[PDB]
Parts: sequence; C-alpha cells; structure tokens
Amino acid sequence: MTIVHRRLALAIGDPHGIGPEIALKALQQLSATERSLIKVYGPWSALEQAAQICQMESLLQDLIHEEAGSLAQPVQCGEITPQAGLSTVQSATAAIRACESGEVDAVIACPHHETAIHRAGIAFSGYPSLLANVLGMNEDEVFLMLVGAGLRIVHVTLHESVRSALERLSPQLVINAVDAAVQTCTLLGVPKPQVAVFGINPHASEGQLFGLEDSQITVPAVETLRKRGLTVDGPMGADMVLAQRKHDLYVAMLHDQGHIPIKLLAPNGASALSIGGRVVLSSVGHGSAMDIAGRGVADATALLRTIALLGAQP
Amino acid sequence: MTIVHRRLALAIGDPHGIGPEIALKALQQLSATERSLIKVYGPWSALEQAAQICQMESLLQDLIHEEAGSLAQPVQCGEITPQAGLSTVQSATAAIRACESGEVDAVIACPHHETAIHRAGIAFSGYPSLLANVLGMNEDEVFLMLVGAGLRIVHVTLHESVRSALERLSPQLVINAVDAAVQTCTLLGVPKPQVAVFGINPHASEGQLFGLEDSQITVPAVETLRKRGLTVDGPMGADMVLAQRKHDLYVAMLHDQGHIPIKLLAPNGASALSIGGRVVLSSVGHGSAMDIAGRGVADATALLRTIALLGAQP
Ligand SMILES: [Mg+2]
Ligand code: NA
Ligand code: NA
Ligand SMILES: [Zn+2]
Ligand SMILES: [Zn+2]
Repeated sequence: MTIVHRRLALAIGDPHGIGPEIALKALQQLSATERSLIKVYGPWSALEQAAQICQMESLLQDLIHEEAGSLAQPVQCGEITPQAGLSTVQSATAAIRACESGEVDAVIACPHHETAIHRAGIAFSGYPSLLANVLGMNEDEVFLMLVGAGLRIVHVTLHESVRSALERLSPQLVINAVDAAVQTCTLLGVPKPQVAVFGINPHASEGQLFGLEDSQITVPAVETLRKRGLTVDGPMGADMVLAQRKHDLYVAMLHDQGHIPIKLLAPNGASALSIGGRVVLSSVGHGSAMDIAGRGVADATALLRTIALLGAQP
Repeated sequence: MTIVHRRLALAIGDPHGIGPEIALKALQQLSATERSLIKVYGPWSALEQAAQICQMESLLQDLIHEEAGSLAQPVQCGEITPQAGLSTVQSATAAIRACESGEVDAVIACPHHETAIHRAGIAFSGYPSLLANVLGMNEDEVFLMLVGAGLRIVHVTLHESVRSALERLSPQLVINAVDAAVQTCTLLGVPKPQVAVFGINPHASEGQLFGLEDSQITVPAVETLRKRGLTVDGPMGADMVLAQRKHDLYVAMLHDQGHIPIKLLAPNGASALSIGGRVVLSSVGHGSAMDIAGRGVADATALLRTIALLGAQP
C-alpha cells in the first residue's frame, strides 16, 4: 500500500518538540523505496535523539537527509529555546528552496512552537507568510488551501479582520488565488478541476440587492478565468454550492466561509496547504506537544495522512 | 405517541396548493386532544375541497378553525391566481396576530407560491420579513434561527451585505438575538441551554490581532448575558466551536457563518424559525407543488416534523 509517488521534503519542525519523533515513526511505516523519495531537512542531532528514544537506529542509515537548523548545544526534549525556533525556520526555509529549485515537488513541515520562533527574534504569522518571505513574494500572493473530507477550499483572504479583508478583495486577487490552487490541484491529482467561487455577500449579492462587492470583484474575476479557458461556476452562495458537492475546488473570500465546512466535516483529518510559486507546503495540523516531547508516545497518523495527500499519484 | 404539547396556529398557505391537503392529513394523524391545541387559519372552502378529495369529511367537525383569506370564487386546485396569493398572506397574517396576542404560542405556515403573492401586488421576501411587517417591527428586530442535524444557529444579521451587517453589529443587537433565541429554546424543549457565541472576526479576533470588533461587540455582550445568569461561552472562532458540538444554541454574526453548517449537514431536513416579540413562525420546507394539487399524492411528513419541533414538551 504505497502512498508516496513523488519526491517530497520533510522538515522536522521544532527539534525539541515531537517533530523529529513523528518524522521517524512516519518513515518507519513506509517501504524503503518510499523512504528514498523523502528528503529530510533538520539538525542531525535531533534525529539521533528521536531515534534512541523510539529505538529506530536502523532507519538513520536508510534515510535521505540534508543538515539544516544545526544546534550549537545538545537537544533538550521539551524546552522552549530561541535556538530551536531558529532550527525550525532554517529547516523549513531549506525544504522550501529545494521545492522552489525543483529538487522536490512539495514540502511537509512538522510542528513549530511560535514562542520559540518569536524569542529568536523572527516575525512569524504562519506558513503563508514564511513562504512568501523566503520566495520573495508579497504576503497576499501566497494562499491557504484547506483539504478534508474531499473538499478543497482555497481562501482569498485569511487571518485578518473581515473589514480589512473586504477592503483588499479585488478581481486580481481572486484570480491569483484560483491560479495558485489549480496548479496545486495538479499536484494533488486533479489536473483539470471544476471550480466553484463563493460570493462575498450572502447568496452572491443576489444581483446587487445584498451589496455591490460581488458585481465588482467576483463576477469580473469569473469572466476572466472562463476566458482563459477554466471551468468555473459562480459566484454563488457559499451555503448552496457546498451542499451540491459537485466541484473539485471551492474558492472562499473570507476565512470563516472556508474554515467552517472543513473543521465541521474533518475536525482532525484536515491539511493546511500554503501555496506560492510552485511550492505547496502542508503542516501537520497539531502543535509541537512539548509536554510529551521525548516520551515516544506521539502519534504520526496526521503526518502519514499529510504524506498520502501531497504524495498522490495523479 | 404525542407530539403536540402546546397551542399552535396552522395557516394553510396557498389554498390552491397542497397546503390544505397536508393540513388535514397532518391533523388526521393526531389524537383529538392534540387537534384541539391546533387552530387552523385559512378559507373554509379550500379545507372542504381538500376533504372531499381525500375523503376526510369526518375531520372537519373535529377541527378548530378561524376563517382567514376567504375566496370570492370556488377553489381551483393547481392554478396560480392573484386571489390565492392574498389568501395565503391573510391566513398567515391572522395566525401571527393570534400568536402576538397570546391565543397560541407559535405559528406554522403551510406552503406559499411567490408568484401568486407577487401577482396580487404584495411584497414578500420571506417569513422573517412578513413577520416584521405584521408586527410593526424593524426587519433587524426579527431573527432567523435554523434548526437541523441537532444544530440550532440563530443569526444576528441576515440577508444584507457583510459590510452593512458589520456596521450594524452592536452589544445590544447580539443580546436581543440571544434573548429571542433562548425564549425560543424553551419552546423547543431546552429550558436551560448552553450557548456558544461566534466571533465576528476569525478566531474571535485573537485578542485584538485580527481586529477590534469582537472586543467592542461580542465580549461586552457575553459578559452581560452571563451576569443575567446564562451559560454562555465565547466569543470563539466559529469553525472551532461548531466542531466540538457541545452546545444547544449557536449564535452567528453573519448569514454565511450559520447557513454553511446547516445546508451542508441537513440539506433536506431543516427548519427556518422567524422570531420576534413572542412569535415563533416556522415554514414546512417544501413548495406548494401545484402540479399535484388536489391529486392526493402529497404526504404530510414535513408538516408533522415541523409540528413535533414547535410542539415540544417542556
Ligand atoms: Mg460586504
Ligand atoms: Na500556519
Ligand atoms: Na444596536
Ligand atoms: Zn486559521
Ligand atoms: Zn438565506
């Protein structure tokens, strides 16, 4: 039962958290063929540490690895340290640049601890932002696509107030997001997807009865996309379209429009993809779990589910 | 097996559609005790017509009835006529005023035909609005509660642009809506409900990182409601709370926040409650079905499900 059909970069996240642990446990479960498609980015010391704990010493030899985020002192399982914050970022930075340059086709990032990163002096508002910085893009040109229960919902805005989101929406922004998410769909194994665009306002404005935004923003975006030769329905009322369940990719205007479906239908088995240039970075949708770090009791299910998704055949 | 534990007004909707039929079929299935709790509002001629068709003449004597929406000519099963549009409205107007004055505790409206009403010259944008007009209230003082798959979600705003909705939210507005919906919960048979309030902004603002609205609007509303002695969690990120599924009443700020959960999880089996000034009005959630009007193929299940909900025991 083979889940990895392409080259992937795995960055092991906070070297003090469960990242290293779950990395190894997840490579354990693969055939050797599959393991050699996964390049691991992170400090060797932490993978040593997690191996002695998990009793997986055999698997270090049979592992493709690039040193990133090296440590100047021994690993301290469970401690929040400025150093470990830097490791995380360097490791993730490394894997992204191997995707950017084409050594791999996507990145998976193991958990971070935000305190550790802040304490290192690094601005971090998530993987959308980090991914932008590293690539030299604007933060509004990288987007978040959630994937769970077969719904793929890309978000035009994310993690700002509604108002701020509203005063940023534009025909161009929607277009960029759909383009990013369609190139991503090809990676996920839906090369030619049928897209549905959510309305900004309820019922997609209902012409212009419930506001003018849709007529100014979504409708002109949809026309452009169709002309470029994409199959694209809408704008339609978010509630209505999601119920039909007849699309491969939904496009949401506001955070909640996309996050409510996903976390309702797949509250732990969802994946969060950051999409920018040709880089698709997914998180493993759990924290660094410092409380259990180094006790070898951390589950890799989420990491395997994430690999299965970005490692997909079509 | 008794589903009606209080006094209800049943308005028979379009007197040409299946309303009359399903009314009678639905009263058929009740005990006589339960039938005397249900006052029927509509033209007698149409209930006569539907009774001769269905062969239920015995049940007209055993029926509490108030003439509303009288017709000046014989009933025409299946025809869209200006007259029948007026009947619907008069009947529904009547039942609401019997709730308003306290003769009954809630109203159920059988199906309407929008064309018929428009052709009579009457503005109708739904039961929220009609209920406002009849009661002499502002349309933002009536609130919509959707009910389906166990979720009860009251909406603070509804059927206006996000922006307009945003610039109307205020501590008082939230409070009004929760009060209305908690009174309604008592009718629905959850006297002492555990409430969750959705954030305006993603993640309920995250302190004030994602905007100030929540700190100005939802937090001050929640504090007030707790002090009045209500069990009330939040504000919380809509996506997060709905996933826990640990509450009897959710409170949504924007239309979509509430309508996406419902239509996704119960695209067929759901109820829309309009709430204002002691009145709870539900529809039956199917159209008037003119093509089978008088042809005795219409089942009353949806009408009975609606009665079971508004007729619930304390
Ligand atoms: Mg708006
Ligand atoms: Na993130
Ligand atoms: Na107000
Ligand atoms: Zn989020
Ligand atoms: Zn609606």
